[PDB]
Amino acid sequence: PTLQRDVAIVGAGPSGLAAATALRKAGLSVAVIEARDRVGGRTWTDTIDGAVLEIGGQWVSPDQTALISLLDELGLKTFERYREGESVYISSAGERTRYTGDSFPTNETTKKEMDRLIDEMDDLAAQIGAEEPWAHPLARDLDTVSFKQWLINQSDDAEARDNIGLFIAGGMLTKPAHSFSALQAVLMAASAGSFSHLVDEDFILDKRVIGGMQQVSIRMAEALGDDVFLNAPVRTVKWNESGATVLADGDIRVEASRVILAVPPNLYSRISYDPPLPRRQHQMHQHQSLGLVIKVHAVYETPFWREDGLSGTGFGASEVVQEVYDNTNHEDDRGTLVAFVSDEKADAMFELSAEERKATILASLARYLGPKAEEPVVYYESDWGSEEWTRGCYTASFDLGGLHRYGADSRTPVGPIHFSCSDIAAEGYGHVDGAVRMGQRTAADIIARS
Ligand SMILES: Cc1cc2nc3c(=O)[nH]c(=O)nc-3n(C[C@H](O)[C@H](O)[C@H](O)COP(=O)(O)OP(=O)(O)OC[C@H]3O[C@@H](n4cnc5c(N)ncnc54)[C@H](O)[C@@H]3O)c2cc1C
Repeated sequence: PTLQRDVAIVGAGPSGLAAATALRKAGLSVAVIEARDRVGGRTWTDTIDGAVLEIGGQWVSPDQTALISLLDELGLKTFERYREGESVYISSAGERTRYTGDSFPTNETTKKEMDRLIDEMDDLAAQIGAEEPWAHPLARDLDTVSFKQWLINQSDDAEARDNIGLFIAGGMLTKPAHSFSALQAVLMAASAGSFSHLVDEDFILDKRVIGGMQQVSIRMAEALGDDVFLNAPVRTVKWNESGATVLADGDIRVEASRVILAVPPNLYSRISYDPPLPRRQHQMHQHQSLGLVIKVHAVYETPFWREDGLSGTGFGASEVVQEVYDNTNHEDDRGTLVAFVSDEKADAMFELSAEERKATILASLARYLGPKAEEPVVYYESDWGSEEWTRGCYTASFDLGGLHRYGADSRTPVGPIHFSCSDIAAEGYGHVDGAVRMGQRTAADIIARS
């Protein structure tokens, strides 16, 4: 059918829904048009082989105040990731060492170099900020050198560089360090409130939502009722000065004063725009791309590692699995691990059979926490790259040199067309907290003009 609303919202991930929520609060009418048969986009709770698993985004850090606010406003509660006992570090040389502490048990040299790099990243993020990295006088220099090359420029120590890289590269951008810029690294750190925050997993991986993160979008959408349309990919946006018409599958047609495109940048061109967007959007959008990470879930009879006095945390820059954490659900007696294979290493695992990939990842888990890890009861791999309405994970980021060249244009509305996703956020960049922020900023920006 066909309908009028003040704002048409394309995509019902946490960013779009957040916008829809805030717009309704201000007495403005919305239609949220979603491609999938569900809401929540890159967040998604589902039962696989009888195990409740968080396929997408799931964690909540203390600096994520927009989201903490929304959580409390929607009546959802949180809980700590388990953290008692020792973490496991696996060196460049493949040596596994248990440790407690805020810093990795490397030799002194690497330890000092790490600390110098953490401080140096903290200072650059404090000076540069997550709001407009591109506008800082240091932006050009920082954004035309890869994070790889920058680290080489700063430190002679292979292992320290690799370990710093782990936190940004496989940690947040899920692209290799040779493919994004020092500026982009800085911007990541600023968005979490600092690099030290990215380093301490007790911070960035603090808490989860009882009921899973998808509940955040499900609740916002339940409150929107018939104004949320599922199974409706948006194909065309006709627009002008006064407003737009959004066409979607199942003969849907929304006429509105403003549009929010609440989809990750790499999918903007999935929609035909009549007339075509300006040259600048045409170019900038090509330079944006998602990372790749396999998010691995293994479920065990008990959380077995806790008996050996381990926390379930592992870090290993040179391992096929780079991070692992305890991801035992609230009140579950079965133990659950979450592990990550990133960028080029995810490619390599995807090049193997489903069966040979699982053996290889499980062997890696085994090198962290012992051979009981090769005996899971449920095993599952997240696969956002295969999904036509995502195409990777966790976030889209500019190619090398893209951020300073295009950054300032990335949120600018084009006539009635607005843009909101976590991939272009300031604080919370790439995280649910970002999606929520961008949605709310988009709504406010729309309110102020109307
Ligand atoms: C494996 C993985 C792990 C993650 N880990 C963390 C974490 O633990 N902590 C954290 O906070 N976040 C993390 N993230 C990232 C986080 O999930 C996202 O950044 C956040 O969900 C962004 O949401 P969004 O609203 O901006 O976009 P999305 O969630 O992608 O929403 C976009 C929506 O748009 C829809 N859509 C796209 N095109 C169209 C179209 N043409 N027509 C109609 N609908 C369309 C899609 O179907 C989707 O529902 C994780 C993400 C992944 C993938």
